[PDB]
Amino acid sequence: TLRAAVFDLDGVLALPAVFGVLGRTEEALALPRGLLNDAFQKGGPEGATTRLMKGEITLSQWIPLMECLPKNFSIKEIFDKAISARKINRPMLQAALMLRKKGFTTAILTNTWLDDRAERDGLAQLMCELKMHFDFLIESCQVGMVKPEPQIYKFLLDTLKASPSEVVFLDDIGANLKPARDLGMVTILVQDTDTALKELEKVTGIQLLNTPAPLPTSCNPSDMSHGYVTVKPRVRLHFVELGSGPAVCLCHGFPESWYSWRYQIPALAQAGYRVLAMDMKGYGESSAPPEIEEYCMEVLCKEMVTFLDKLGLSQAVFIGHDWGGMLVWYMALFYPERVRAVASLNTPFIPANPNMSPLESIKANPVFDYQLYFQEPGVAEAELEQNLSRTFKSLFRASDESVLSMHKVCEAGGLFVNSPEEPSLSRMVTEEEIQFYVQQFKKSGFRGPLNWYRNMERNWKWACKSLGRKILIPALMVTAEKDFVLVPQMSQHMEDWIPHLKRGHIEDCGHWTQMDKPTEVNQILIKWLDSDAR
Amino acid sequence: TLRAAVFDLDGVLALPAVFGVLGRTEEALALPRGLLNDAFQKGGPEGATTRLMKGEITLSQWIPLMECLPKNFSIKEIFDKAISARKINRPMLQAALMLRKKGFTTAILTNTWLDDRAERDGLAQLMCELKMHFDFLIESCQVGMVKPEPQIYKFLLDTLKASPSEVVFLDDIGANLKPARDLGMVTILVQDTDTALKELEKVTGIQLLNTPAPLPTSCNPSDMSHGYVTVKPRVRLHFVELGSGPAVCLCHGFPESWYSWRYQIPALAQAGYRVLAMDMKGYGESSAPPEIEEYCMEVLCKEMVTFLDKLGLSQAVFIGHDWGGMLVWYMALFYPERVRAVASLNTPFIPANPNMSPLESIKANPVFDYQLYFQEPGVAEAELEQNLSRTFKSLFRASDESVLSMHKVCEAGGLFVNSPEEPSLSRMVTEEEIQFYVQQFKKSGFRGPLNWYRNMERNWKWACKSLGRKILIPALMVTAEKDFVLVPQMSQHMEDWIPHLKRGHIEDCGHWTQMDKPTEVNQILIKWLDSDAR
Ligand SMILES: OC1(c2cc(-c3ccccc3)[nH]n2)CCCC1
Ligand SMILES: OC1(c2cc(-c3ccccc3)[nH]n2)CCCC1
Repeated sequence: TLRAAVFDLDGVLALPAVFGVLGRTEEALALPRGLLNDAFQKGGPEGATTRLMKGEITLSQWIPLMECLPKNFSIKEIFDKAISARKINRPMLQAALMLRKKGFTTAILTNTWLDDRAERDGLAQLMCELKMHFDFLIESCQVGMVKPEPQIYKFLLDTLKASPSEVVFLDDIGANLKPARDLGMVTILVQDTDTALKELEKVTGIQLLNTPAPLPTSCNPSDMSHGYVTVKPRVRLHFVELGSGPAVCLCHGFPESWYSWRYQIPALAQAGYRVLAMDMKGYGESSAPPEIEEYCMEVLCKEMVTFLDKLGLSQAVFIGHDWGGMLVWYMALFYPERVRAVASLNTPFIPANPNMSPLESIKANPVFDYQLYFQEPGVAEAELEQNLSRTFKSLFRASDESVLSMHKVCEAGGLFVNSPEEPSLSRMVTEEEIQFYVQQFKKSGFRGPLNWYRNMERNWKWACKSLGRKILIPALMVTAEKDFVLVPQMSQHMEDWIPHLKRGHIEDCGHWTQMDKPTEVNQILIKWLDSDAR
Repeated sequence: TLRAAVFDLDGVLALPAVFGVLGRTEEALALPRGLLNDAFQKGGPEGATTRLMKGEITLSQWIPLMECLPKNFSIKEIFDKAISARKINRPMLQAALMLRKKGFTTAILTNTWLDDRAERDGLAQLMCELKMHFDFLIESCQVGMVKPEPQIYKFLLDTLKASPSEVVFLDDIGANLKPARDLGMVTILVQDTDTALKELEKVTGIQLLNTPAPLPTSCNPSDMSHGYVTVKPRVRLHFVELGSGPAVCLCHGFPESWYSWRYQIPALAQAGYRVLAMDMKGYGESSAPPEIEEYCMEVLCKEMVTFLDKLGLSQAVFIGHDWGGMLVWYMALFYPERVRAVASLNTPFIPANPNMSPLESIKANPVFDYQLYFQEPGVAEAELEQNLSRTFKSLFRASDESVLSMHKVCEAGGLFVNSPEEPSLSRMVTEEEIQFYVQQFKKSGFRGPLNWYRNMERNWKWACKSLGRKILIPALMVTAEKDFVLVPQMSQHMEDWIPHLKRGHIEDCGHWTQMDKPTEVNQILIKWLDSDAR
C-alpha cells in the first residue's frame, strides 16, 4: 500500500527536458552526434557537471565548462533558451495535486544547480510556483548528493518518513530510476506523460487521467502574509498579501471576508500582480466601530486612500464585488488619481437620482426589500448572529441550490423564516470553508457589515456631487447570468457614464461569483489586467 | 501668537508654477499675450475651470475646454508637460517641516482638480510625498469650494481649530491672499522662495533659512503597515512594509530591530522600491524560540526563503547590517536565484577557514572577545536585561561618544563594568527612540538575539560547503571609517570571492551606520539600487 509520490523536475514536472536541447542544437547546427551533451558530462563523478549538481560551484562558474565550432556559438545562450523554454507539465502537476488531495505525501527530487545568471528569475518563478504544491523539494545542489548515488534515495526516504514499498518514483532517466526500484519503490519511466499517468493511475488506484478540470489554487489562511494598517485612531484594516508587480486591491461584499477571493489570490499573483485582499471595515480582523456613520461611502473611501498613503502606494487597481463593487466605482469617481484601473463583479454603476430619495428608489424594486429589513439596528443582527453556521450555509449557495427567497422579508419577519435549521452543504463550499466564515464573524458580528446599508441618505447626498463626472479611467464590468438581485440588465446604461467600459459575462453564475465560477473569474480578470492595467 | 501654517501647492510647495506655462507657451509659439491663460479662465465662476476646481467635472472632461492656431497644438500635451515639470520646492517643504517639528499645525490648501489622465500617477506620487509631512490637505475639488471664495477660509479655520490671528497663510496669488488677511491671518506673497522664507522667519521667530541640513524622514511605528508571516509552526516573522516596485529586504544586526532602518524606509520607498524591513528571528514582534540551533545560519536563511515563498516573491534585494549583513552574504551564496542583488553595511564577506576552528579564529583577534562572553547561556542575557534603558543608551553611540571598550570583556566580567548606571543620551538617538527598543526587548529579551553567536561551529561547517563558490550576482560593500569592530580593512580581499563587487565608504561613521549617517547611507544605497537592482 502506497502513501507517497516522488517526481523529477526535468522531463517529468517540467517540459521540454533540459537535454532535449543539445540533441536539437547538434542537429540544427549539423555538429557530430553526442559531441555536445558528452563534453558536458566530461569527467563523470569528478567532472565539472557533478560539482555543479552537488552545489560545489555556481552555474556562472560552470559556464566556462569550458571547451571546429563557429564564432556564433555560446553555451550561455543555448542554456538561457533551454531554461526559458521549459514550462510546467500541467497534466503531471494536476496528477500530483490529485494524489496529495487524496492523502499522499508528495515530493520533488531533482538534479539541479545554484543559478546565479542575470536571467535566474525565470527559473526562481517556476520553482516558486511548483514547490507550493508539494510537501518537499529536494535539490541536489542543496543536499550535496546527486542522482543516481544511493545516498540521495536513503535521504528521500528519511524526509518522507515512509518505507520503500509506500513510495511511487517518477523519472525520465532509467539510470536514476534503478536505485529507487532496487530499494523496493514503485517506479515509472516517464517518456510521454499520458502512458506515465496510466501507469501512475493503475498503481495508486486513483483516477489521474481525463479527470474533470480542477478548481484553481485556494488559500490556507495560516500560510498567508497578513498585513495590518491603522487608518485613524481606533480603526485598523487587515489584508492578505501575495505576489509582486502592480498593486491589485480586492474588495469583498456582504457578509463576506478577504477569503471570498481565495481562488483569485494565487492566480492573480502568478499572473504578475501584487494582490492585497481586504477585510473591509466591519469584517474579520479589521476594526468594527459601532457607529452607523463610520460606514458611509465617503468615510470608507477616505480610509482606503489613507490605506494606500500608509502603505506608500500612489495607485492600486480596485477590484470589487457586491458592496465592494459599489465602493470601487466611488473610488474611481472621487479619487481617479489613486485608481490605476477599476473592475466590478455583479455591482453595476448607477448614478444617483437627485429628484428621488433613496428610500423611494429601494421601495420601487421588490428585490431590494431585504435592505429595508436591514434598516432597524439590532433586528437583522439578532437573526444573522443566532446560528452562524446556518447563516453562511443558507447564503453561500449556487443558482440551483436556492433556499432563501429575499422577497417579502420584512412581511415574513426575516431572511430565514422559510429556511431549514440545518441547511445542506452547497457544492461551492466545504464544511471547513464555512467554519472559517463562522470564526471571523464571532469577533464583531453583523453590526458593522449591516451598517453599510444604514447610510442610504448620506451616500445619496455624496453621490449627487459626482453627477457631472464621467469615469474615464480603465474600467471592467463583469455580469453574472443567474444573480437574481444584481441582474446583468441593471448594467445596460453604464456606457453613458463610462464610455470606454469593457465587459465580461459569466453564464450559470449566481451572486457569489468568485466561488461559483473561480476559473472563469480568474480568466476574465487576468485578461483585462494584462491589457488595461499593465 | 501663532501655532498654524498654511501653504499653497502651486507656486509655493511645488515649482515651477502651473501658470508659469502658458506665459512660456504664448512666448515660445509667438501667440498673442494672454490669449491662452484667459480662454482657460473663460466664464469666471460659472466657467469650465471653476467647475473643474470645485470637483463637478474631471480633468479629462475639462480638456475639451475646448477652444489661427496650428495643427501641432494640444492642450493635453501642454498640461502633461506642465504637471510633469512641477517638482517639490524642497526649501519650502523644509521650512514647513521645521515649523511642524517646532509645534506648528501645518496644512496644504490648494485649487486642484480630479486627475483622470493616463499620466495621473506622476501627480498622485507628488501628492503622496507631500501630504505625509502635513496635518491636513484641503483640496478644492474634494470640498466643492475654491479660492478666493470666503467659505474655504472659514473651512480652513474650522479644520485647523485655530483663530485667524494664530495662522500664517502662504500663497503666490494676491487675490487668494486677500480673504485670509482680511479675516486677520498673517499672509505672505510668495514670489522668490528666499524672501518668502525671510518673511516666514521674521513672523514665526523660528530659523527657517540657511538652517543645517535636516535628517531624512523617519518612521512612526503606529503609522506603518505591519506584516506577519508564519515560516513554520511556532515561528512567525514580522516586517514593516512601504512602497511599490522591486522588493528590498532590510536585515538588521545585534541587538537591533526593523526600526534601525527608520531613516532608510521612507527614502528607498520614495526612490521606487517596495521596502520590507524585518524584525529578524528572536527580535521585536518576530518569534523567539529558546533553542540555540534555531539561530544557526542554515535555519535562518531557509526561513528567509520560506518568507519569500509565502509572500509570493521569487526575488528580493537583500540589504543587511551587522549579523544581518552576514545572513545576506549567505543568502547570495546558497540561494542566488532568490537574491536580486546583495548589499552589506560594515559586515565583510570572509570565507570560512577549513583548517582552523572558529573558536581558534575568534581567540586570535582581541576585538572579538565579547563573542566568547556571549557563549555561556544566561550570562550576557542577565547583564543586558538588567536595565534595558542603560543597555541601549550605552550601545547606541557615535564614534566620539564611546563609553564601552569591548576588549577584556570576559576578564572584566561584562560589557558594562566600566559603564555608568545612567549613560547620557547619544546625539544619534532621542529618549523616545531608545524607549521603542526598550519596549521591543521586553517581549523576548536577549536569549534569541544572543543565540545568533552560539552557532560558531555549526555555521563554520555549513559555510565550508560554499568554499568553491563565488558571488557573481550584483553586490555592494559599504565600509564605516570609525567602526572599531567591523573595520574597513577586514573587507580588503573580498574581490577574490566577489569579482564584480561595488563599494561605498562612509567617513566619521561608527558601528550604527543607519542612524549615524542616514543621509549618506540613503544616497549610496539609492545610487546602487538604481544602477544594479533596476
Ligand atoms: O449581501 C446581500 C446583498 C448585497 C447587496 C448589495 C448592496 C449594494 C451594492 C451591491 C450589492 N445588498 N445585499 C446578498 C445576499 C444577502 C444580502
Ligand atoms: O552587536 C555587536 C556585534 C556585532 C557583531 C557581528 C557579528 C557577526 C557579523 C557582524 C557583526 N558581533 N557583535 C555590536 C555591539 C555589541 C555587539
